[PDB]
Amino acid sequence: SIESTSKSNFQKLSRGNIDVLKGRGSISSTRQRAIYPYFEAANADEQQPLFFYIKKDRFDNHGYDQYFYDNTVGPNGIPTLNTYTGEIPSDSSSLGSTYWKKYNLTNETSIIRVSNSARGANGIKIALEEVQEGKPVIITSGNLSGSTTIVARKEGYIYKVHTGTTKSLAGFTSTTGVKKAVEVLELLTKEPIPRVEGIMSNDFLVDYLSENFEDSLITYSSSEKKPDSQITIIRDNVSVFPYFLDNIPEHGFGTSATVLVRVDGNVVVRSLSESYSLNADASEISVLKVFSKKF
Repeated sequence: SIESTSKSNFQKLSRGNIDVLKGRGSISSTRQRAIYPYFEAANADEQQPLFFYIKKDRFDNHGYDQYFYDNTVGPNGIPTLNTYTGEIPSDSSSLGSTYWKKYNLTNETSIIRVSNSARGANGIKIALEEVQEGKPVIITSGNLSGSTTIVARKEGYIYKVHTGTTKSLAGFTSTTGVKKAVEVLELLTKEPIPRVEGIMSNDFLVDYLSENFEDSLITYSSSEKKPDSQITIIRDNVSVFPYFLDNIPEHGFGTSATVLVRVDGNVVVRSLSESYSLNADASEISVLKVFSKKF
């Protein structure tokens, strides 16, 4: 039953088994319920004038943050960063969600959804030690349709940044989007005055992450039509996963979910990125590529 399966899903998750997320699509909901772990968040959005935001505050129940919100979508907009519990991982606000609209992970699972901002990046910083045994945490990126997510670890903290644009600014994500992501990472790493003035590209992102974090994973769209998006350099401490690859899937989406779970006293961190194809009516999904990584 939905109930027994959901309980089983939770038990696996609570033991650090990320297979519970494989091939089941995206976890994405606009719901907002307070969760137990403290985490900091930041935003760097490319509008005129430029905008920056650092939040060292908790997200309460029923109450979006207007600076992590987009009024351009739907009859009343949607949050770009929100927290909620696992009784309902995904809702009708998500198209790449199938399995998660039917089954759940119980209300004992805490979820942090980090989407990109209108023209920039949103990011969070969470200490591994904040995680409690029996209370798994999942940082989800929602449905990726061209945006880039970054998961990185540095001195006991996990950083997750999602950058992109909700408008059709061709080439934005692989250039300005990288600038916004680096600025957010700088803001989250104790640099109140970030100074990124060089040439931006996904390669710059790789180099930056290699130099400033212990290990990282970039989930992005690689296209020959937008060559700034193509990574050409290699760094031992930076993994990359092109969920979109030159008009492939022609119709689909990517996912990026990172789980932090304390198993027998030890906090385990695992990240999973997948690429899916969608049918004409977007009613069914098919997994095409997967990247699994332990941090």
